[PDB]
Amino acid sequence: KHNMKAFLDELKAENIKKFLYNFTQIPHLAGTEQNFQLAKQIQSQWKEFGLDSVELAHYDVLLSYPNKTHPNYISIINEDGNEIFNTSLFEPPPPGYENVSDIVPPFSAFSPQGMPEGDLVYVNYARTEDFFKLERDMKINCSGKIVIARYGKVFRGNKVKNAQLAGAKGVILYSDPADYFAPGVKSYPDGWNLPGGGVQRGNILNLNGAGDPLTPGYPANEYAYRRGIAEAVGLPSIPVHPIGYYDAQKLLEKMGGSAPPDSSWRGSLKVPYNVGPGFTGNFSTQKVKMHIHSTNEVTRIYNVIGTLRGAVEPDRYVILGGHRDSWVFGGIDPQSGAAVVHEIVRSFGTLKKEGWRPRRTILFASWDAEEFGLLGSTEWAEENSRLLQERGVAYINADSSIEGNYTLRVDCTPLMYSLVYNLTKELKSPDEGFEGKSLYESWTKKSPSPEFSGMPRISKLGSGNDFEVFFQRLGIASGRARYTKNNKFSGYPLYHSVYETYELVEKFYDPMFKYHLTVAQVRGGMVFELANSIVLPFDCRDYAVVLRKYADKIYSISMKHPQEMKTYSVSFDSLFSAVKNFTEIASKFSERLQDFSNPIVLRMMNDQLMFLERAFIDPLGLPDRPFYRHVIYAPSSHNKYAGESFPGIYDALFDIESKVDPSKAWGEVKRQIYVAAFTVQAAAETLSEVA
Amino acid sequence: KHNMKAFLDELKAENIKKFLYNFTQIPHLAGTEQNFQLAKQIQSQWKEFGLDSVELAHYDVLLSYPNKTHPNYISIINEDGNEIFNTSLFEPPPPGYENVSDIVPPFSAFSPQGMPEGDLVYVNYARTEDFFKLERDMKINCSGKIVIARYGKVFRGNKVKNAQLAGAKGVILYSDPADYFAPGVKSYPDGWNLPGGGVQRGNILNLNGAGDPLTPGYPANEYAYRRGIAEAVGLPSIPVHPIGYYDAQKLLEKMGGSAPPDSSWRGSLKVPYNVGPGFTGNFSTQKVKMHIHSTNEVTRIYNVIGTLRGAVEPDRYVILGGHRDSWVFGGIDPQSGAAVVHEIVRSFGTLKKEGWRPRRTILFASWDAEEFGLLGSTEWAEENSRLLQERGVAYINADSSIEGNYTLRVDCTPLMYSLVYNLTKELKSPDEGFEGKSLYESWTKKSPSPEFSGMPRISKLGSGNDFEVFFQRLGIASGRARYTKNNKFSGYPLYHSVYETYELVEKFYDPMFKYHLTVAQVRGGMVFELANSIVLPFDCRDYAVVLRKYADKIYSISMKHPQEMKTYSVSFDSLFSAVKNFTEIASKFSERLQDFSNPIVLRMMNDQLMFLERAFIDPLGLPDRPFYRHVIYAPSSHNKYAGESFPGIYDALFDIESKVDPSKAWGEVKRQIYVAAFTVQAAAETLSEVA
Ligand SMILES: *[C@@H]1O[C@H](CO)[C@@H](O[C@@H]2O[C@H](CO)[C@@H](O[C@@H]3O[C@H](CO)[C@@H](O)[C@H](O[C@H]4O[C@H](CO)[C@@H](O)[C@H](O)[C@@H]4O)[C@@H]3O)[C@H](O)[C@H]2NC(C)=O)[C@H](O)[C@H]1NC(C)=O
Ligand SMILES: *[C@@H]1O[C@H](CO)[C@@H](O[C@@H]2O[C@H](CO)[C@@H](O[C@@H]3O[C@H](CO)[C@@H](O)[C@H](O[C@H]4O[C@H](CO)[C@@H](O)[C@H](O)[C@@H]4O)[C@@H]3O)[C@H](O)[C@H]2NC(C)=O)[C@H](O)[C@H]1NC(C)=O
Ligand SMILES: *[C@@H]1O[C@H](CO)[C@@H](O[C@@H]2O[C@H](CO)[C@@H](O)[C@H](O)[C@H]2NC(C)=O)[C@H](O)[C@H]1NC(C)=O
Ligand SMILES: *[C@@H]1O[C@H](CO)[C@@H](O[C@@H]2O[C@H](CO)[C@@H](O)[C@H](O)[C@H]2NC(C)=O)[C@H](O)[C@H]1NC(C)=O
Ligand SMILES: *[C@@H]1O[C@H](CO)[C@@H](O[C@@H]2O[C@H](CO)[C@@H](O)[C@H](O)[C@H]2NC(C)=O)[C@H](O)[C@H]1NC(C)=O
Ligand SMILES: *[C@@H]1O[C@H](CO)[C@@H](O[C@@H]2O[C@H](CO)[C@@H](O)[C@H](O)[C@H]2NC(C)=O)[C@H](O)[C@H]1NC(C)=O
Ligand SMILES: *[C@@H]1O[C@H](CO)[C@@H](O[C@@H]2O[C@H](CO)[C@@H](O)[C@H](O)[C@H]2NC(C)=O)[C@H](O)[C@H]1NC(C)=O
Ligand SMILES: *[C@@H]1O[C@H](CO)[C@@H](O[C@@H]2O[C@H](CO)[C@@H](O)[C@H](O)[C@H]2NC(C)=O)[C@H](O)[C@H]1NC(C)=O
Ligand SMILES: *[C@@H]1O[C@H](CO)[C@@H](O)[C@H](O)[C@H]1NC(C)=O
Ligand SMILES: *[C@@H]1O[C@H](CO)[C@@H](O)[C@H](O)[C@H]1NC(C)=O
Ligand SMILES: *[C@@H]1O[C@H](CO)[C@@H](O)[C@H](O)[C@H]1NC(C)=O
Ligand SMILES: *[C@@H]1O[C@H](CO)[C@@H](O)[C@H](O)[C@H]1NC(C)=O
Ligand SMILES: *[C@@H]1O[C@H](CO)[C@@H](O)[C@H](O)[C@H]1NC(C)=O
Ligand SMILES: *[C@@H]1O[C@H](CO)[C@@H](O)[C@H](O)[C@H]1NC(C)=O
Ligand SMILES: N[C@@H](CCC(=O)O)C(=O)O
Ligand SMILES: N[C@@H](CCC(=O)O)C(=O)O
Ligand SMILES: N[C@@H](CC(=O)O)C(=O)O
Ligand SMILES: N[C@@H](CC(=O)O)C(=O)O
Ligand SMILES: [Ca+2]
Ligand SMILES: [Ca+2]
Ligand SMILES: [Cl-]
Ligand SMILES: [Cl-]
Ligand SMILES: [Zn+2]
Ligand SMILES: [Zn+2]
Ligand SMILES: [Zn+2]
Ligand SMILES: [Zn+2]
Repeated sequence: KHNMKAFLDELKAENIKKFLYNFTQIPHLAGTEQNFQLAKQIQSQWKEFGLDSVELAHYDVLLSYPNKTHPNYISIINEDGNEIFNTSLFEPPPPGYENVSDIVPPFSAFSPQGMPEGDLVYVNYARTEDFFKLERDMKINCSGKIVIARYGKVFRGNKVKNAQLAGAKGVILYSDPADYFAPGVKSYPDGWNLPGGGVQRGNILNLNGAGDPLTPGYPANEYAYRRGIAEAVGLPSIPVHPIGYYDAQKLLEKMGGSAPPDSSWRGSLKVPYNVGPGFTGNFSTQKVKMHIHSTNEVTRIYNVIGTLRGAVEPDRYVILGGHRDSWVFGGIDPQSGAAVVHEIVRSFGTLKKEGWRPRRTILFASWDAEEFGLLGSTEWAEENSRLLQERGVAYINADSSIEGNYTLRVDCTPLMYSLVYNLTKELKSPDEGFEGKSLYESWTKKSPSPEFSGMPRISKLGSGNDFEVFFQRLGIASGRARYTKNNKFSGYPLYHSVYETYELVEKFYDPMFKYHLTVAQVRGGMVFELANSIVLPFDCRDYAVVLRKYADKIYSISMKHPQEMKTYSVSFDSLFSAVKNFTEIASKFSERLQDFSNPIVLRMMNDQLMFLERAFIDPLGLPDRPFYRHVIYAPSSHNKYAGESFPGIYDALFDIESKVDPSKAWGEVKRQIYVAAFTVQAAAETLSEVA
Repeated sequence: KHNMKAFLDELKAENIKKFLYNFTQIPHLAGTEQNFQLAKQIQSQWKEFGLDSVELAHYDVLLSYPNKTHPNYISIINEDGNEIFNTSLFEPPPPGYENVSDIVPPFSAFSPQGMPEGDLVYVNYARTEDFFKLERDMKINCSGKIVIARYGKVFRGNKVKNAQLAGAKGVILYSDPADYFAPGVKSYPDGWNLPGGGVQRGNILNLNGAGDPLTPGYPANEYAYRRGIAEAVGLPSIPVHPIGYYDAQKLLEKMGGSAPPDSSWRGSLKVPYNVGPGFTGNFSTQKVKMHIHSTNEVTRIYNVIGTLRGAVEPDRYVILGGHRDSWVFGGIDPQSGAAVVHEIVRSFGTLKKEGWRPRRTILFASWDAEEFGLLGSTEWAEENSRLLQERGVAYINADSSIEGNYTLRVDCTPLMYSLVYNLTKELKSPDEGFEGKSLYESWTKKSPSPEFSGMPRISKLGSGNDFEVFFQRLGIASGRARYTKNNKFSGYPLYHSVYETYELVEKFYDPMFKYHLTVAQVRGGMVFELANSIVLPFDCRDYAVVLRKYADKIYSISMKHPQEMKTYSVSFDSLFSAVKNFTEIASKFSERLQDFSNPIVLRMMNDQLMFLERAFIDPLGLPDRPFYRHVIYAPSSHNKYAGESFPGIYDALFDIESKVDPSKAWGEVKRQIYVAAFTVQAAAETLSEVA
């Protein structure tokens, strides 16, 4: 038989291991020749594997690189202007790679150039609340200071935005052992911890879903009109650079001014974690100087796009997509994901060679430049937006398959919950102590749902990966799944470091490649069901259940201000009414879905299921974020990695007691309630009888 | 048989006559009780006629009415402040209607209140070019003047916008005999001409597709959040009032200052048509004073929505829609259209009673508040946008069926050209001298295509009627057809006057109701084909042909500035490339459409045809006009009634030699070329093989 079991059984841990090794021997930085060569290799193999067509789709997008002959670094400078301490020019390369060329040194992609000199202020994680605590409670002024922040908790682009708005003249990002060194585990290469010389690379843009900073709305094709740099989307206005904890300790140890306000501000280094500004008495005349000479340049990038044409509904697309570009070797990020995609393609191709095709078309993508702002997936979706609009069933992401070895981690639309519960019940758990048990059992035991007793936890989709354009801009049902640790937004210790290698994975994360195999079964299984099930495997009732939970939650936030709700007549009745109607109508649609040989009614009904995620899109977008159009979900305005529910109302209520004109502020809360109630009702009505 | 011939044969001139009489005995002004009663009558009869469901969809929208106890008028005032001449408080009512109550006096809907006093300047038609001629050539300054303009040539809202931007402190609109009095025909009631006391009503908004000024983007439902009046969309900032030519003559006769610049500025009254400012010597101290006390108020409006469920594709919608609200009796506008819709419903219902259903669902609409800004159609489409998005096959408009008795007038998407040529070849001409000939023959003879030798003329869709939201915002293939005169944007003489009655139509326009019947056959026939043809009756090749014509035209406009095109490297090569590709791909799609028993391929192909108009929508909209999203067509920025092709490039090039920063201006031309080439290519690719 050619069924899901046939598909699943053909996947091999040994193949994923071979592919990972193959993808991680040299760096594959976006816009470099080596990453163009890997793209051509993948294109060739996907053809070999049996796909109907495999093309490269290229774009010319803004990237950012250090200057090879003028290196980035930070100094402590004395009053004579002598640089008495300098941060490292590169990470000590790992054993056996000390002669690899073209390892990009640590840098913050898209930093402007500058050489600012000033006094340090330590801002903890540089979160919105950390800056509130500094300015409002401690009365510390960041204007014209160099801010030093530890990595972790939120997307680093939000840190930089926050520092900029606090008036900082530069930002130093560092990895604190508190966040990147697990107690009792050894540093790379003897364990999976971050050494003192390790540094996390990463872009610091605030693109809000725009894609290439120069071409928002349109693909960066060969005739594209580009904004000038001054009008580019999402570039930081102050220099930024990351460092490791050996260098950070040297910068923090001399810090004076005010004590940290509490223990949540102290990391694990042997320093007081004084907030500053500036150094204690003896060193009060010393300053910190940054030297940043990185350049932004328009650079060609290449996506590989593989097609397996559907036998029955070739105009319905199930997409499996993940990126290929890496900061250095990409041992976990992304090649642990890409190796799984490669094996999934191989298995689907094996079935195809025996005469099978999926019912719907499957598209497979190897995205470029994800590390520089989701650029490859976003440009391709801008180019193909009308096709995706009208034909996109689902998008399944495929970055890193592992970030730990503890249990499954799934983020997806409520429309895919039942598909995921059902599939994981049919898969074997790879976990020690659960041999003979289902993945559903071990996942549910290790990651219990807090909201829904007895179920495993499934999180909201945020952003910070390639599903963003498909889900938040276009409204195509999306999901992702990976193995994870027991710090959820911080990354694993070696994240975006030179030390993230094949050996890291083979020695410390997944020696038998059983977690990679489990994740290939989950991702590949989801794609298989989505592409082959006669009725799309979406349960609208799961959306009704979460909508009620999110409505309760947003109402509860507003109800912290009962006087204002009274004064301005702020009612959530419309939103609860719309959610009630969505519940009722979804329940009736489910009955019809059970109760209909008629392919028009079937496809009519499958169209209603497909367009249900689409119904949550508002073509006007969210306030000042035109590329975030989903009304139920958006990346949090304070942390791109986290999803926020009813984001328009949430941002309207955020810090509302601080707004100078409460009448206007509460008016805008009421506007967002109306938009949310309307969109929920309109989405519900897509499920009503069509005539 | 139940075929188109059965449908067509059931339509009766005698029925349309009875319905017109029924719809025109009392005024049906939007937001009044009488128009709510007509809505309920129509709802009842559509049910009686056999539709599956008929509902009222209501909205609470901003309307505008004169103050019943404080009437609008204009004076000439002497230096003592004595009002020595006053304009009329009402039109002399027509014979037999002198005791009808609730005839709204002439007024400009949505004028603000005010009593401005000042000197007159005569601005011809108040077109963009008339103001260029005044300010640039004649050096006349409208700042703080009261402008008097004749009606005609462009939408009156554009006149008012133009006067406002010229700094006028008020606008007087009048009907000149040159534009509203046909030589050798008698005044109402003895002929169809405008009497000296007649006045054209009409709104003066600049909504740019927004709908209700208070709720742009969202339906004005019972929980809607409304903008405050200061932030409302499209309201004029200066008072405006219309008058007839007896009153206009009194205002113009004393005008001094400069002579008219040429004969195109002179109407037919016995006055010099001096441009002013102010009156000649003896009267130099006299001034004009307006008194406007109209109020804007949120008022309930009601659409009637009738459904005839499709037998095979109930989730595909063909819409026949036209308005019901009128300024006074609506003898032509709209009830000549509504009476035709009513008979079309009756005929479709007759077939339904015998067991027939159309293949696709037909929706029938009686829109409210069209006269106040397309409010009823626009709110309903905002409410139902997701359904319309994904299911809307076509919209056929149905305002006035006649505006003359000479020949057919058709405006539609190129996708409907072939449908219209084919249908008109199968219909009998109602024209004297063409008995026994087809409507195609008489139409082609009387209205030859200028662009396409041997074909009849088909015009672009502009706006100023209820198809606007469906076509320019949502991208649903649209069309309209009516009988017309041999002045195309000016209106017929009695347009929006009290004199537009049943008797006007029965006595002077269409005594035998044969033109109404021909138009019922064209509109009803188009709906029938669209709702019943197995393959959607759209020919993508006709789009390819017009796209080339529009590309040539826009390139030719740019080529008036060859030095700048050289200096700024302005190339249209991308747009011509995209049009060439669209031509090639459309030709190949047509072949496949000919060459495929498979309903999935059929519906796959019908979806490609349906979504082809949709592919021209840009979700970012046109510059500062977010509700005009179609990239090929938009209402002209200088005349809402006229369609403009490649509007984004056209507006970028318009008056470009006057821009202060040519580098920036030509940059924006290049941007619009890129947007246009991209959208044309993307539309083409919706017709490629889907996988
Ligand atoms: C969830 O679904 C239900 C449908 O089951 C839907 O109920 C609808 O609610 C609206 C608004 O509350 C009702 O609107 C009424 O409609 C009648 C005409 O049918 C009007 O006469 C009413 O207006 C009068 O009363 C108003 C309210 O006090 C006054 O402000 C107004 O000026 C009038 O005097 C009113 O408009 C509608 O009838 C129902 N439909 C039903 C019950 O079938 C509900 O709106 C849906 N929720 C959302 C968020 O969409
Ligand atoms: C209409 O349809 C045709 C397809 O038939 C389509 O042709 C495409 O044109 C583009 C842009 O002109 C071609 O792009 C080239 O692609 C190759 C890789 O395949 C690149 O190597 C080329 O780039 C080099 O040369 C450039 C131009 O001088 C340099 O600027 C650049 O830096 C590189 O050195 C170039 O990108 C594409 O291959 C074709 N596809 C074909 C012929 O099949 C055309 O674009 C369509 N029109 C529109 C408006 O979309
Ligand atoms: C990764 O695997 C690929 C695919 O086998 C290897 O590329 C092949 O290399 C051989 C030997 O040089 C060539 O003959 C083939 O043409 C290549 N096939 C391709 C590119 O599809 C590649 O060398 C491996 N890389 C590493 C680092 O092991
Ligand atoms: C930090 O790096 C800087 C730059 O290389 C070093 O300063 C340079 O030292 C040389 C030789 O002493 C001088 O000729 C240059 O003028 C210096 N450049 C600048 C910008 O100061 C510095 O010595 C290094 N500091 C440490 C402690 O290693
Ligand atoms: C997940 O599995 C459940 C249990 O098998 C599926 O629910 C059943 O679906 C069939 C077919 O429609 C019904 O006859 C049963 O009554 C359902 N049982 C229930 C609801 O308890 C469910 O459809 C699956 N989810 C998917 C496929 O998305
Ligand atoms: C227009 O025609 C309608 C439909 O026949 C007339 O309305 C009917 O009036 C009769 C007699 O008063 C009532 O018994 C019916 O209930 C009405 N039917 C409806 C409203 O569907 C209406 O009077 C006619 N109007 C004019 C001005 O002739
Ligand atoms: C134009 O209309 C105005 C308003 O009705 C007339 O002016 C009024 O005349 C009466 C009696 O003479 C005065 O008591 C009012 O004070 C006047 N009102 C104003 C605002 O002036 C005027 O007479 C009319 N003019 C003509 C020529 O008919
Ligand atoms: C308008 O009528 C023409 C002529 O009958 C239609 O074109 C024919 O369509 C049939 C069916 O596809 C073909 O076999 C003929 O070869 C066509 N003749 C031509 C192109 O000259 C055309 O399809 C009709 N247009 C519609 C229905 O939109
Ligand atoms: C690298 O640095 C030097 C010194 O400023 C500069 O001249 C060279 O052009 C740089 N390379 C760039 C900016 O790409
Ligand atoms: C912080 O310092 C800057 C620059 O000296 C000053 O202009 C600004 O007002 C200060 N902000 C606060 C909140 O005190
Ligand atoms: C793998 O699992 C073991 C057992 O729980 C654990 O001790 C080890 O830390 C894990 N490795 C990683 C990288 O998480
Ligand atoms: C009509 O005019 C009078 C005089 O200003 C005013 O008091 C009354 O309220 C008006 N009606 C309105 C504004 O609706
Ligand atoms: C027209 O008159 C106004 C008001 O007196 C003046 O401010 C303005 O500059 C004038 N415009 C021109 C173009 O002369
Ligand atoms: C009707 O047609 C006749 C014949 O051409 C023409 O003289 C008359 O003006 C027409 N009536 C109207 C209202 O156009
Ligand atoms: N996944 C990359 C890029 C995320 C983004 O740019 O949104 C990172 O977190 O650094
Ligand atoms: N058809 C009406 C309204 C047009 C509009 O508001 O766009 C008129 O021309 O006056
Ligand atoms: N693993 C994180 C961080 C990254 O990919 O860079 C994510 O999914 O976005
Ligand atoms: N007959 C014109 C004017 C109007 O309807 O008011 C139109 O179609 O828009
Ligand atoms: Ca772009
Ligand atoms: Ca609205
Ligand atoms: Cl992922
Ligand atoms: Cl019309
Ligand atoms: Zn990644
Ligand atoms: Zn990454
Ligand atoms: Zn009308
Ligand atoms: Zn009208």
